[PDB]
Amino acid sequence: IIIISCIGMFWNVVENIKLYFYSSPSVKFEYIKNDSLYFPAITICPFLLNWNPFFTESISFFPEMNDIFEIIETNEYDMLYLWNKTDEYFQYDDSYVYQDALIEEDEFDRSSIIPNTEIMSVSGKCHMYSLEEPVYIGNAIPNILIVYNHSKIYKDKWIKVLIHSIEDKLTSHFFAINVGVDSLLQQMTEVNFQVIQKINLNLSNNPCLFPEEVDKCFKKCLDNFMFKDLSRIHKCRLPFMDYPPDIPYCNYTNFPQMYTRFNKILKGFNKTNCLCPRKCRETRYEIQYQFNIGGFNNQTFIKITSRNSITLETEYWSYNFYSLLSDIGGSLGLFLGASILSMC
Amino acid sequence: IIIISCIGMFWNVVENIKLYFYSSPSVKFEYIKNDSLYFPAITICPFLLNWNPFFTESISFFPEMNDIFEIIETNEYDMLYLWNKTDEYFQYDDSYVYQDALIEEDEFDRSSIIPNTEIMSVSGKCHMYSLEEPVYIGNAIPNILIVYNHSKIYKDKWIKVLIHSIEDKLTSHFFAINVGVDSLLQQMTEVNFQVIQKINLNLSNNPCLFPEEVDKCFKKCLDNFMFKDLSRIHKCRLPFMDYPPDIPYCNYTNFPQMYTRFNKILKGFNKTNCLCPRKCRETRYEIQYQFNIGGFNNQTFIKITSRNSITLETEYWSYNFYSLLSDIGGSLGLFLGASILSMC
Amino acid sequence: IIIISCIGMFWNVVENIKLYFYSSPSVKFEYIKNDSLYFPAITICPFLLNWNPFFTESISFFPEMNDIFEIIETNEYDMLYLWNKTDEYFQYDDSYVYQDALIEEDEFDRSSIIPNTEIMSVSGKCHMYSLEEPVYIGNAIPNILIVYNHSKIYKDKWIKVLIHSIEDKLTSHFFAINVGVDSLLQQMTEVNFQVIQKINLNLSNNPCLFPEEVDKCFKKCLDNFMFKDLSRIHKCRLPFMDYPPDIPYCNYTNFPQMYTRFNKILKGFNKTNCLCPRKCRETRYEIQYQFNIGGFNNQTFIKITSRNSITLETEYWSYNFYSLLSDIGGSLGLFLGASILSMC
Repeated sequence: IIIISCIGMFWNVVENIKLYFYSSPSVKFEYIKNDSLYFPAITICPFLLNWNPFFTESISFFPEMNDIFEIIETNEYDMLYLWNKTDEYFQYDDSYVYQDALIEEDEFDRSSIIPNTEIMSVSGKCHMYSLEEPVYIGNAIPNILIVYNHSKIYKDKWIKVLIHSIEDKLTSHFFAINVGVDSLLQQMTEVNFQVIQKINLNLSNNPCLFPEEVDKCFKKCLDNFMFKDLSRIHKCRLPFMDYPPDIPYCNYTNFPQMYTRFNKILKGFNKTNCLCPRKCRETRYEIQYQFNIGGFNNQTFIKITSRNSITLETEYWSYNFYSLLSDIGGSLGLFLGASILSMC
Repeated sequence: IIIISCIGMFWNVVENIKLYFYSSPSVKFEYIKNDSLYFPAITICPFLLNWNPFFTESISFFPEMNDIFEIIETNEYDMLYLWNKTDEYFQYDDSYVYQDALIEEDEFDRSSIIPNTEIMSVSGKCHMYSLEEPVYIGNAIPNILIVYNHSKIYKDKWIKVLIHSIEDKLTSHFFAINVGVDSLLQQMTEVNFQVIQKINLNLSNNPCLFPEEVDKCFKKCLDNFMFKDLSRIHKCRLPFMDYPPDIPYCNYTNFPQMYTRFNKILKGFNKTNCLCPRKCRETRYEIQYQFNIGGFNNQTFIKITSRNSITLETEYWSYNFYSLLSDIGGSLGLFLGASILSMC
Repeated sequence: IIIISCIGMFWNVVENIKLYFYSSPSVKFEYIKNDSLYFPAITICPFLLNWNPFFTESISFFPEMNDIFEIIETNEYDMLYLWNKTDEYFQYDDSYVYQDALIEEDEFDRSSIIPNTEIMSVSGKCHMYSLEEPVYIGNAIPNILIVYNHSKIYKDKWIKVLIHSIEDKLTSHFFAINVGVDSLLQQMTEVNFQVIQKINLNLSNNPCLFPEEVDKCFKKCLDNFMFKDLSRIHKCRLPFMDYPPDIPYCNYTNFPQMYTRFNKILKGFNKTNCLCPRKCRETRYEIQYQFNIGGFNNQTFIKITSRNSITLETEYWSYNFYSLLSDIGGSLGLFLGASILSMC
C-alpha cells in the first residue's frame, strides 16, 4: 500500500505539473464597447487592369487581359507610367472624419484626411487613408467619407475599398482585389466594418512581436516569395514590388508573362509557409456589411463606419503557480500525508 | 527549514485567498438560439430639422440650420407647435409583426402594433413601436413591418430608425441621430439587427440594478447635464427635455442659441461621467445589416428583423469556496503537513 | 473539534466531487481563421405558390392563395405535375466557384457545380448546390455564382436562397421560406454568410451523434409530425413529404385543405418537441448580410460569399481528475491532516 500510494502520489504530481506548464493558454471572449477606437486604414485601389478606364475607354470592345497585354505591347509603356495613369480615374477630391449630429458638420468640425496616394499594388496605384489618433465612440462611431471626382460619366466602372489595420499597411493592399469590397463609381456606398482585437501571450516557444515587426516580416517574406518565381520567369520586378532593389523594373515585353504568372502565384499564396511571429496586440477589421445609398451621382462617395462593438479575445493562463503548489500539496496529503517538512 | 517553509505556507495561502476574493469575475461566451426572443423597440424619428419637409418644402433653397433658425424667428413658432408639426411627414398608417410563411398572412395572423407617437427627441416628435411579450424564434425570426404614408412624392427625404431595448426607452431616442439607421422615404428598407445579452453579477463594490432603474438613472443624469449647460446659456428647456418642471419651455428667440449649444453638448456627452449602476440582465440590439428592397414606392415600408442568433455573455466565478479550502489545505500539507486538527 | 472538523472534511470533499462530476461543461469561444472552409449548400427555392409565374402570369389579377386553390381545382393538376412546373421559371444556366483575382477567371479555373434540381419543398421544386471538398481561405473566401435564365422579363418575381449545411440537407429546405433570403429575379444579389462551428462533448446522459444521424432523426420526426396532422385532415401526403410510402399522394380536391393546414402546422413547429440527439461536430451558416449589385439584368446572378471568420464554440471540461484528487487531498490535509496511508 505504501508502494502503490507512492506510485500514485508521483503520478498525480506529474499530471498537475503537466496541466500547469504543458497546457495551452485559455482564451477570454468579450464584446466590449470601447469609448475610443482606432479607425482602420482604408485603401482605395483600382479594379482589374482589364477594366481601367485608361484602357477600356479608348478602345471599342470591352478589353480582356490578353487584349490589355497586346495594347501594352503596341503602345510601348513604361510600366511605371502605366501604373501612374491607372489612378487618374477616381481623382480624390475630399476625405474627412465627421460625426452624424443633429446639426450637420460643415468643413469646421470634420477632420480632413490626406491620403497616401502613392501606394503600388497588383492593380495599379492605390490611395491609403488613415487616422493618427483614436476617435471617441462613447455616443456613436463617427463616419469617414472619401469623395472622388471623375471626368466622364463612367458606366460599370469599379474600385476596391479594403479596410485594414494601419499596422498592416505594407502587406494589405496586395490582397485588396480579393479581400476588398467592390465600390461602384459615381455612387455612394457605406462599408460598415467590425473590429476584432486579439491579445496574444508572449510565449518562449512562440514569442509574439509588435505589429510593426510582424508586418515587416510578412512584407519581406512576400517580397522574397514573389521574386523567386519572378526570377524563375524573367528575372525582373513589377511596379508593385520593392525588394530586389538593384534588379531592374520589368518592361512592356516581359510584363505580360510576369503578371500572368504572378496572378496564379498570388492565388495560392499562403501565409502559413511564411513563418513569422504572431502579434502580441493585433487588431483586425472585418466588413460587417455594405449598403448602397441613392442612385447615380457626379461623385463617388465612400462611407466607412461601424455600427458594432469590438470583439476582444484575450489569452490568459487559468492555472497560477500558487494553485500548482496547492494541488501538489493536496496530492501529497492524500496519497502519503507527506509535506516539505516531512520529506526533508 | 521550518522558518522558510512557514513563510512559504503563509504566502501560498495569501495567493489563494487573493485569487478567490480579489479577482475579476470570469465571462462565459455563447452563441445561443433562444426559442423565444424579446423584440427591440423601434424608434422612428424625423431627420435633422434642416431637412424636415415642413421647412424644406415651403421655401425655395435647401435650408441650412441657420436658415431654419431665421425662419423660426420670422414666423414666430411655439416650439411645441414646431415639434408637433415635424412628425406630420411620415403619418404612420400600419405596423404589425408578421411571419414569413408559405401562405402570406393577411390582417388576421399578423399582430397589430400601436406606436407611442408622442416621444420628444432632439430632432422632433418620434414614434416608438414595441411588443409586450416575446415572439417564437424556433423556426425563424418574425418580421416587424412599419408602414408610413405621405402627402407629396417626397424626394431626398429621410427618417431615422433606431433599434433599442424597451428597458432603455427613456435615454435612447436622444442619440437616434447618431445611433440610428437612415431610412429613405417612400422606399422599403430592411434593418436586420443582432441581440447581445449580458448577465452581470451583482457585486458589493459594483452592485447591478434592474434595467428600469439604470434607465431612470441615465435619464436623470442626462436631464441634469443638459439643464446645467442650458441654464448657463439662457435658463430654459427645449421641447425634448422634461426635467426642470417649473422652468419654462424656450421660445423662438432663445431656441436657436440653445439648440446650437445642445448639439455641441451632445457631441461629446459621455456616459462614463454619468456614474450609474450596471444592469444585472441587459439586452442590447445592434444593427447586423441594412438592405434596400425595390425602388420608389407610395409608402415607406420599414422592415425590422434578425437573421442571427443571440450573443450571451454570462459573468460567473471560476473559483468556489470549496476549492479555496482545498487549495489552502494543499498548501498546508505541502509546506508543513499541518491541518485544522494539528494547528488546534 | 474532531467531530466538527470531520463533518467539514466530508462536506468539502462532497463539494469537490460535485463540481467535478455534477457540473456543466465549460465553453471556449474563438474567432478562428481556418485556412480551409467547408462551403454551405445553397438551396434555391421558388417563392410562395401564389406568386409563381406559372400561375401569376396566365391570369389577370395578382393571384391570392385561395385563387390558386380554385385554379388547381379548375384545371385538374396532378400535384406532381404542378410541383414540376413551378421550378421552370429560373432555369439554371450556370453555377461555379470562382475566386476574385487580378485576372478574372474564365471557364478554366472556376469549378463547375451541378445542382440537385429535384428537391421537393413546401413551395415547389428546389435546386441544391453543394461542394464536395473544402476551398482554400488563406488569402480570401472564394465566391459561388449561380446563374439563372428566364423566358420573359419578369417583374416583381422572387426566389429564396437558403444557406445551410450539407449535413442538414434533409430538413433544411422546408424552412427556406422563413429562414431563406429573398432574391429578386433578373437582378444580381450577394449573400455573404457567416460560419458558426460548435464542437459538443459526447455525454452519457446527452450523447451527441454524427450530423448524418441527427439530420436523419430530424427528417423522420418532421415526417411523422406532418403525417399525423395530414392524416387527421385527409389521410394523404403532399408532394414534398416522402414518409408514408404506401400512402398515396394528394390530389387537387384534397390539396387545398392539406396545404392550408400544413402552413399553420409549420408556423408553430418546434424542434424541441422532436427529441433528437445533438451533433458532436455541427456547422451552421448564418447570413452576415445581403447586397444588391446593379439594376435590371437578363439573368439572375446569385453570389454566395463570406467576408468573415469562423466562430468556434468548443465544449471542454475545466476540471480534470488529477485536480479532483489534489483538492480532496487538500481538504483532508486542512481539516484532519489525513491521507490514504493514514486512513488505511
